[PDB]
Amino acid sequence: LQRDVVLLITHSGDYFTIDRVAAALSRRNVQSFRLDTDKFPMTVKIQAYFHQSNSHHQIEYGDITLNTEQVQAVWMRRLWQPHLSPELAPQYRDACTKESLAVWDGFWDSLRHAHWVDDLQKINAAENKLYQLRVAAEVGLVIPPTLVTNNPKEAREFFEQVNGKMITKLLKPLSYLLDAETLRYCPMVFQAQIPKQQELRAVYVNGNLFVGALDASESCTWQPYELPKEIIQHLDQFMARLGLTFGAFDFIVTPLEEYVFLEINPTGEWGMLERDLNYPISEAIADSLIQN
Amino acid sequence: LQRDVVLLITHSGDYFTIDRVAAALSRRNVQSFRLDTDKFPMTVKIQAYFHQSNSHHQIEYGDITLNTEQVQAVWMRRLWQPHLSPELAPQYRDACTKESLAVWDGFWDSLRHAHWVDDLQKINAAENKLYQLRVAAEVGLVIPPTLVTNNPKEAREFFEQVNGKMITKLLKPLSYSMEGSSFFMYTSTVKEEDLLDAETLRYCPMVFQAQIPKQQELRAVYVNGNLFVGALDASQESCTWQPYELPKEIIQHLDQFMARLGLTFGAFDFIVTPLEEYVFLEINPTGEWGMLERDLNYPISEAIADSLIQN
Repeated sequence: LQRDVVLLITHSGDYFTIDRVAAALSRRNVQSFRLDTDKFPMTVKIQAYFHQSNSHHQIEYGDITLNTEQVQAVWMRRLWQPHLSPELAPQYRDACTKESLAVWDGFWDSLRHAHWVDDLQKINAAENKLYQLRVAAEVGLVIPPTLVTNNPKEAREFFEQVNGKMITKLLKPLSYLLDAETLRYCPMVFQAQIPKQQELRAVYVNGNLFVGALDASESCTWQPYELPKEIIQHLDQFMARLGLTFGAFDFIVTPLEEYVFLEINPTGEWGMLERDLNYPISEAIADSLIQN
Repeated sequence: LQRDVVLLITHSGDYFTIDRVAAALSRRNVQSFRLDTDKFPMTVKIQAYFHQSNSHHQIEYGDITLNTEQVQAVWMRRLWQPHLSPELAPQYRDACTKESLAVWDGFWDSLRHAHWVDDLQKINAAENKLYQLRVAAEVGLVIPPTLVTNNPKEAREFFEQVNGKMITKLLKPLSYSMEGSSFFMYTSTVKEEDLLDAETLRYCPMVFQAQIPKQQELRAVYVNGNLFVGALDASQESCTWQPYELPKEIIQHLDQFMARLGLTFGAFDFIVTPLEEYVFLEINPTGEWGMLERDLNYPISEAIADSLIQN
């Protein structure tokens, strides 16, 4: 009962990113507790006690017991779902997956005093890509002209506005140990193709930028880049509006040096950038967790 | 160029409540637009265009075109799964349910200026039953002692704590109905079941509560400060609803609770004890109410119609 623990929320097969951040946290002599969400409900134990004004919540994992009142910060790195056991009666499987997810929901409310990087309700709202396009334009970023629709007849005829210089995109694609399949039966998002000089992955941590250029003119060769201060000002405003300390952006830089917002992934991967270019992303994250 | 339409969000198989609300709205000379969410994407046409700070959104359903700037209020009655599958597909079916839900998600953001009953994010947060118990306890409602756990060792100490008078319930119940009830039946717990190692219980966390002496079980529909309460009566039986009226001090607490949740509408489940204590059990933010309007002649649809046009 006293706030000095940083709760690291990820899954059991998470490596490099979780390790480097954990190591940076300890280098400030701050305690951390690694919680593998996939190890619940079969290994992790939850207790949530409600009695009129008094509450009590604790989690047990790897034989270490953590009371939620010891938590000053949450690093919301990955929320995987519960591994409910091979075999097991299918009639129980979905009732107890859905049941174990509601437990997770109740658990976060007990952690409302910790400083979250990032708030889960904020992450979920920011995953709304049409909302993303609104906020990007509202803070002054260029966005590609985009049409959302089911009627193939407009997209047709939007495609014949953009002069065949059109792309199709999944709203909730395919990232959510490997995936990849194409939906050519439910296209609903169409964007103008934007003249491309470079593709950027810009990792935002609490106002710090770490950008890789994929250069079109884990993914292959990443080239170091700096964003102009004006672009960073736009992301600062953008992130404040989404309520996010951390996020991974996808930008196209045009031949006229315009920076076109494509999307943000609030929980997008960053280890590749720290790995290939030695960006100190793990230290920026660790510093934002104890900065509250 | 006239924001005066009330958008009714439901599905094609909804029937009694949706009609009553529309009729109440039109008797107030207010246009309404009933949007059947399940009829998207195969029948409803959505169009949203985004160009550098300027955006435009429209819906067409049943040969009526709705522009989102004409909507003054949104009634969030039911948000259904998108219906695909005349030509039923496999694993592609769920991917495009996900695609179609994101379109609706983009679409709700365009209606953020309208008066929602209720706001979807507020509904989503209020569906957290553990969150409910804290807020109820903070605004002065009596709540049952509660444990949520997959730890069989703590379920046993809780059972001793409440002196062996304890019930179990699933947090997210498995029933015929979507978002099931709080008492169309639940299980009383004797110590053999706690001992019964844990079964499922360490991979199926449960809710354990102190058993509360019940004189009546109430479903109290809260509409914008107005209460409509029915008491459930047996006589495998034949459940009927009959009327109840809440003390104004509980209604004052119910006002505080709903303000904290940012909700205008909800369906409460209360136990009234033989010593006439009112014990909060849960709220269903999208709970059914048509039963009460029909069986008890509560003018719920009138109260809903009024909260939508009061803005």
